[PDB]
Order: sequence, then C-alpha cells, then structure tokens
Amino acid sequence: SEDFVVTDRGGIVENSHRVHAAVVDAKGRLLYALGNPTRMTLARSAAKPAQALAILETEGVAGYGFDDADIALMCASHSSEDRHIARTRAMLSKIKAEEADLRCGGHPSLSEMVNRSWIKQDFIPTAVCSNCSGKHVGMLAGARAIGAGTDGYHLPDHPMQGRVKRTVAELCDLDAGDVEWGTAGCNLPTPAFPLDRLGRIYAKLASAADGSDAGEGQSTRCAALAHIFRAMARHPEMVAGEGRYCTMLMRAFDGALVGKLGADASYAIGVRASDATRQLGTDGALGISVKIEDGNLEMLYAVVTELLERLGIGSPDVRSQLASFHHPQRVNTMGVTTGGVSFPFKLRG
Amino acid sequence: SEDFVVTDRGGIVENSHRVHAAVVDAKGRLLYALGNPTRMTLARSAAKPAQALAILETEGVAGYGFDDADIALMCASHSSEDRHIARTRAMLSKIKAEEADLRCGGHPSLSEMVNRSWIKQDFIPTAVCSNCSGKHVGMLAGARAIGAGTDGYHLPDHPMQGRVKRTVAELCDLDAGDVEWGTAGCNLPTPAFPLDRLGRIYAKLASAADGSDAGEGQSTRCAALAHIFRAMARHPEMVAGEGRYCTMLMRAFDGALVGKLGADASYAIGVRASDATRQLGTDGALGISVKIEDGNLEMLYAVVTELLERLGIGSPDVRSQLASFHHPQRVNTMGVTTGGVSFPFKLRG
Ligand SMILES: [Cl-]
Ligand SMILES: [Cl-]
Ligand SMILES: [Zn+2]
Ligand SMILES: [Zn+2]
Repeated sequence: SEDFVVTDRGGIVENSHRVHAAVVDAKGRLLYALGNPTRMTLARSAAKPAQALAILETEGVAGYGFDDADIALMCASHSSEDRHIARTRAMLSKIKAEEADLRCGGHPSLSEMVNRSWIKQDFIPTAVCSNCSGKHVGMLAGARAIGAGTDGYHLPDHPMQGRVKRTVAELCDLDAGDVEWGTAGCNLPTPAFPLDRLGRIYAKLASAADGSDAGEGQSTRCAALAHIFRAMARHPEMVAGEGRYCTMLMRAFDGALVGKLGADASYAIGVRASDATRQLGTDGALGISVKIEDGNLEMLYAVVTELLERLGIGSPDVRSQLASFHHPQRVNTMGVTTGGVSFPFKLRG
Repeated sequence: SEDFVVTDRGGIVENSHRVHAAVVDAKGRLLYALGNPTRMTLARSAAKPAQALAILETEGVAGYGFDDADIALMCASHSSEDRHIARTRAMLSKIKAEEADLRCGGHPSLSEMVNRSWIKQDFIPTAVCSNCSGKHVGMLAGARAIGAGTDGYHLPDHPMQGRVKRTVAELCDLDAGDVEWGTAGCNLPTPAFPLDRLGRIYAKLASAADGSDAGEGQSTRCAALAHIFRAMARHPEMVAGEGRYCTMLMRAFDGALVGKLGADASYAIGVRASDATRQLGTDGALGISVKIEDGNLEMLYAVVTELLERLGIGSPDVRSQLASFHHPQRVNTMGVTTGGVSFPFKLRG
C-alpha cells in the first residue's frame, strides 16, 4: 500500500508522509487498514491507559482515594497547565510522597502558550511538571501499596514495572516476547507492539465502558477499564489541556469515544458501540490506531480527523470542532494562503 | 531507491525518513545518488544564491555599494540576530528605502535562543526581522535600480521577478516551463525543479570560485557566481547565525565549500575541487543536493553530515565540529540515553 498524507505549495508537492492505521473490533479483528496495520510501533504515551490499569489493579491503591480527575491525569500527556501541576502535587499528598520521589524530569511544555508563559517568567520545570507526572505518581502509589519500596519504582526490575509489562501484554493478547521495551522520555519502560494491538487496547476500553453502562456483570479488569474510559471522557482537560487535540476531540464527542496521543505521532481511539460502528461491520465497540512513519504530529492530527470522517464517526457538526486540525492552516507571513494538506490514501477492508 | 535515515528507541524503530540526494559535477552530470535524484522539489531558501545572482546582474545595482556581507545576507536564512537586523537596515539605507517598503513579514526566529529573548521582552517581529530580509532588500534594490518602482517588487508580473525566473531556469539549464512556481513564506515567487538541478546550481557556484581563484577569463555571470560563493564562505554567520548548521558547516570548512538550508528540509552544498572531489572521479567542482521527503530538519542535518563523511569531504577533525548534528542527542528528561540515529542508505553511483 502507498497511503500518504501530502502537503503542497500552489499544487506543488512539498512533503509527503506515510500513514499506517488499524481499525479493529473488540476482539482485535482487523476491519480496515492503511499502510501496514501490524507495524511494530512504540505506543509511547498512547500506552498510558494500560499503565493506569496496572496502577488501578495494584492492591491497596484504592485506599488512597484517587478520584476520576486523578485517574485522567494518570492517563495524560498534559500541557503542564497550573491545574495539572497542582493536581500532581495534590496526588503526591494522597500517597504521602514528595516531589523528590519522582523519577521523571521537567521539560518544555507541550503547549506553546504555556511554554511562552514559562519563558517570560524564567520558570524552570521540575518533576511535577512532566506531562507524565500523573502516571509517575500512580506508579509511586502502587509501589507504596505493595510495600517493597519506592526507590527504583521506574526500573524494569521493580514489581510495579513487572505488573505494567504483564498488563500490556495481556491487553494486547500477546506473549511477553512479542512486546519489546525501551525507555521513555519520562524515564519509564515503554512498550512496542504491532500497531493493530494498540487499536485492540482501545477497543477493549470502549467495550468495557459499554458493558458497564449496560449493567453487565464484569470482571475486576473490565470494571477498571470502564473506570479508565469514564475518567478520560469526563475529564478530557486532564488528559491534555486547553486547545489540545485529545481534549478537543473528547469534548466534541461527549462520551462516545476516548482518544490519546503518543509521542512521535501515534494516536489511539476507543469508540463505544454506535450506529457508526455497526455500519462499519461490527456488533460491539471499535478501536482505531494510527502511526505517521516520520513522526509528524501536525500530519497525525489531520489524518486522524480525516479517518474519523471516512469512518462516519460522529457528525459533521461534532467533527467540525476539529477543523483547524483536519485542514492545517498554510498561510505565509503576509496572510497569503500558500497551499494545503491532501489525503491520497485509501482505506482497505 | 529505498534510502532511509531511521531513529530508534533502544534499538526499536521510532521514525523513518525517506532521503533523496544528488551529487553532480560542474556540468550537472549525476555522479552519486540516494532516493530519487530528480525529484521535483521546492528549493525554498536554497534557491537564494540564484536569486542573489538575478539581483547582482540587475543594471545599476552595482552603484549601491553592497559588500560581501550584504551579499551573504541576500543569500541568508538568518536567525534574526541583532546583527542581521542591523545589516538589513544598513542595506535599506544603501538604496534609500525604508522598512515599510518590505513585503515580507515577521516570524518567530529560526533560532530558539533568539526567539526566547524575544518572548521575554514581548517583542513582536516585523518585516525587517524576516530570515529573508536580505533577499527582499536586494529585490527592492533591483526594482529601484531600473526605475520599475518599489511597489509590487514581489509580484510575478514585476520585472524584478521576471529577471529572477529567467536566472533560476538558466542556472538550472532548464526551459521556463520546466520550473514551477509557488508563493514562499516570505511572500515571493519560489521555484520548484528537479533536485539534481539544485545540486547543479551549487556546483556552478563552487566551479566559478575555482575559476576565479585560477585567474581564468570568466564570464561576468561566472564572476558574480564566484562573488556569491566568496561572500557566503567569508560571512557564514550572515547566512544563518550562531549555532546554526550552515554557519558551523561553512566555518569548519574554511572556504572549501558553501552550504545552504531550504525550508521543509532541503539542503545544497557547492564543493570546490579538492583531493576529495578528485577521488570521487571528477576533475572539477561538485554539487550536492538533499531532500528529506517528510520535511524533518533534524534528520536533514544528520543525513547531510553523514553524506559528507561517505564522500570523504573534509577531514575527520573538520567534520567532528558537526558531531552534534551528525548524531543528534537522544537523552531523556533524566539524563538517560534512550535512542539513536542510523543511516541504512547506500550511495549509488
Ligand atoms: Cl527520550
Ligand atoms: Cl507559507
Ligand atoms: Zn511517560
Ligand atoms: Zn524567502
């Protein structure tokens, strides 16, 4: 397949970007694809709901009283807005830990507007400012809850990371050896697996949400997955922030799906069963995963929004809240439009 | 044909980027290649030496007394450092123009350190700060020199832009219809032509420098090309700025070559004849042009530096000054090395 997103200047090709995507049902069966839907792919932050599941399944973590917004922050790549930093500090208090216990580092904010404020202030970001700070507090919580020590909670030999590694493989329905591990920007183990299994994780999230809402008896795992979905959809501003794709996406859809960014341009969406999912040929929930081969985020958001339109997910009115991402502005320094974005890719069934 | 630069996280593929490259002799004969060496490509700022030639060949421009550093700024994508703004203003004064005559617009600086200083002072960049401001003053100069009027100097129907279009096609050895035109970020016509012809332009620059140095009877155009080469090599800080690839590259090579960035990740180099170029099998100067298909600038500089090493251009000590670009750091927020860059491409003859 030769599936691309392409930018032009006056009709002349500027850049082209290879697209990979998987659309799967709740059991992970492949329904539609772009590119190579089984591309071995670092999920990066798109794995965070699976890491939050490992946190929430750690015995004793329930006693700390994390609320839904705290869980959404565990699932976040937040913009380090003051509310994200404050909630991180409030979560540290719940587990009687301190910022010095964190093993993630500060970085320039993922939001340009926040980062400009920091620059004006000469603000130096610290550990609680990390976009991953919520995940790290949850990992510290789990380490405290099982009692072997918080030192080294971020290292592969720690039981919290053994729990994460098993949980990821289980949600993917993969043997341990089919998940590879590197080290994240936030200094935790981070997984790679075929792209379609990232879709599978998010189909399982949305499916658990459907079962919870229907009143079905659920395993402890499915109940926790439903809780994670509900937390992300109820507090999408915790998952990213003002003006961010994931937040704007989840607000527009008002509970019908959850979406999550991975660094270097992966994206995952879990869609609750609907007229649209039935029209796509499945009787339950759906999962979507996307990777832009070269890592370009602006192209990722254009492609994800185009894919939602092609799949019929939402309505023109709902998806129109994402118009600035769908068709990125190509306006020069004098206000003249110089080109645009095109989608020469073809979904295959 | 399948030529990539690949980044990894712990040996796991993160992103990959398709590379196109042409290495040509002084007549444009293809000597080595990556990818598609004739890819139709927007040269963007890498066309600036051709545009400077059109300016310098305009009747009467010699009377303004532009010096080598002014010509270097005509060829620049500068960082908007105070010295670039000051030289822009001095060039405007040479032609008795003012900032309001410029038809380029301000933008965030190409240098992070300049841009952070601006953010701290709440500085809003204006036309005089454009990375293309030196080209624009040169175009105003040519318009005024032939009595065409400054108004509209940037529009395709203006005789200055007629001269630019002719000069570009002639340097490429192309018919007019083989060069396509869009509108630049700086609001001028900007050309697209086969990537190898960008290398041809720069081989002609270095060839002319060789012929000037050898005291050959040069055409006036060759003499002006030699002047442009000399100006860029003598004043590389004008062409980009502190810490910028083009500046560090040209300083390391100390007159042996010139190099120039194009936006969306094109690069061009003109190499004077040397033991290295003779070892590559040509008896004259050579040109190099590169495009990263997806537009990533970090990967461009890594690839260009790797190509100089494969081609044997420079000494190991000279190219070690570019080590930070050749293998970009992949260290996380806690100081842990998480990945690297690889060059599985192979130069073909
Ligand atoms: Cl990293
Ligand atoms: Cl533009
Ligand atoms: Zn992280
Ligand atoms: Zn320009």
